[PDB]
Amino acid sequence: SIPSTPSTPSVPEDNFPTVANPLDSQKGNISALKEKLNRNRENSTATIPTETISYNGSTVKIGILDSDFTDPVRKAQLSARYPGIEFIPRVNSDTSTSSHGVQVLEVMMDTLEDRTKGKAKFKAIAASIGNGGASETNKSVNPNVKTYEKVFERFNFNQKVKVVNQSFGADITIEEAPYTKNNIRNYVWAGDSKPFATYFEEKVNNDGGLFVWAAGNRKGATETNPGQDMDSVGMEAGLPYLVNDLEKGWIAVVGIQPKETVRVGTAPDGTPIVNIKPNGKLNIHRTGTDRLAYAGDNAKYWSISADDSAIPTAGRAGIGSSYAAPRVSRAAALVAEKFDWMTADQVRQTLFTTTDDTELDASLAGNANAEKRRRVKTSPDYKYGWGMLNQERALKGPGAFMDVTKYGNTNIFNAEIPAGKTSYFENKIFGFGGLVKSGEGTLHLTNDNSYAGGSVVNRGTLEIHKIHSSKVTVNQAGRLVLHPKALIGYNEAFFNVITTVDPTRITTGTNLRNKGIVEVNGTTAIIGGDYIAYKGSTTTFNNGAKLNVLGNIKVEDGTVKVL
Repeated sequence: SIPSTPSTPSVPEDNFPTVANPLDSQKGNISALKEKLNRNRENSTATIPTETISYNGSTVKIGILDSDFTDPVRKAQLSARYPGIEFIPRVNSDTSTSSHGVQVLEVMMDTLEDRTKGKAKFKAIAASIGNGGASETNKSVNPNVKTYEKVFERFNFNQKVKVVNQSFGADITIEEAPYTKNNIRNYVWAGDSKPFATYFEEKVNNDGGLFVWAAGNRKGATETNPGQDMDSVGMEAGLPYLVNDLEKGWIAVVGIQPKETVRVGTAPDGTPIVNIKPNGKLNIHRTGTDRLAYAGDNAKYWSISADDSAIPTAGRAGIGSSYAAPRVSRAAALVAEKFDWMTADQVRQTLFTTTDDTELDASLAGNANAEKRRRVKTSPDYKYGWGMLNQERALKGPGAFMDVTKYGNTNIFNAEIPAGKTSYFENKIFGFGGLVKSGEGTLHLTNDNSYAGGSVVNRGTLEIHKIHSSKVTVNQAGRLVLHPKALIGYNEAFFNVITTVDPTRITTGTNLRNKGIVEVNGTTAIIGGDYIAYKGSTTTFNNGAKLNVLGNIKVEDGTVKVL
């Protein structure tokens, strides 16, 4: 072990010789030059690629622990409805007749109203922990590590992120739970020898476990009493508060309404019947004693909202955070499948940074407004967490590079993509943070991005198709491909997404540093700053390609091959 000296502040690039810039004659009017370059860029006919293929879950498994999946009739129905479903035999003598588990599973599988099939094709690992006996209205559960161990055995070792749904939890908020950070790891569920907190730490830290929990409904509700407001997540949903290293593999799920409803009856079962409120708001909590749990001011960092409705049968539908959690579990499993190189934490960030905003005017409904509904905020809130889940947007990859956590720092997104894999990030990505591309595979940024922390290409390929607001650095083993509409250096605030291109906002100090490979296509790509090529670097122009550098072109020495 030998100490290192810190590097003296110097910027050697200040001494790099410059290369003649063809645009130099036009630089007397920088505004006009920006305008012309941008016009040419916008009129380019280059196409923007998209990933069109989806496996729809078919290549992965997903866990669920709920009331009961052991009834032989039910099993046969579920086996037919969801090909490849696996059932875990009970680990103890508990029994349950509650259909809560099945109702949660239906949502998780994206089941059609007619119950013929699910749109999601992942293989559920369905475990039974209900203990309410012969009473079917009794939803009580008895979780244990023994069951979890059996669930995790069914996951393929090669499945990097392993999503598990938990639509159950304590009738107590995390902050009110009678435990401390010093004693939380002393508690064992009945029958276990391993404390649950310790178990969950192992799963999250070593096994890519991603645990999705219903945030909670009401406090102290009974069959006849709607109980009180629950103003923070339940104990298990909020466990990272007491065990910080769980956060990276934890999501609490607040139940909300896609569209504001009004109560219009109760089925013989006790099940609600509601109507769409005329001109109702979008993505909003319920009113009065119908209102479900808030995330609260701590857990909001690992919280997200989703639709709180079960799959309707004959116009009646159960309501609860129990039905919101499985939607998040499903979206997480699908995102993990598509971006199978992501860590569990990167999947959480993907979901959190692609949500829709909450309590929106009814006029924002409809497909034409899908992007207008996007939440663009750099922090979560105590009611909704990171906002309303959007599975479709999540599947196009992260929507912000920034810290999304209470206890960590996810400012830098470390995209490690292996050889033979290509991924497309197709959303507009905002945020204070930035991107580090590693592994031998390829990442495309296909949209107008406003994140401020820059991109570093350490290995494999990064491809830029449109605006990249902040600086870009290609290191020695990295490769950057610039497409005709690429623009590096654009003055957008880190907390906004780009919604109009204004040429006046093209910068003159945002630099592209190349110590590896830069490949240029078209004649219209722009660097709003300097192009700096270092010893050992390659600059390749495909078929007469040109790069428009608004700053200076610099080379480390005469050995560098650029133009």
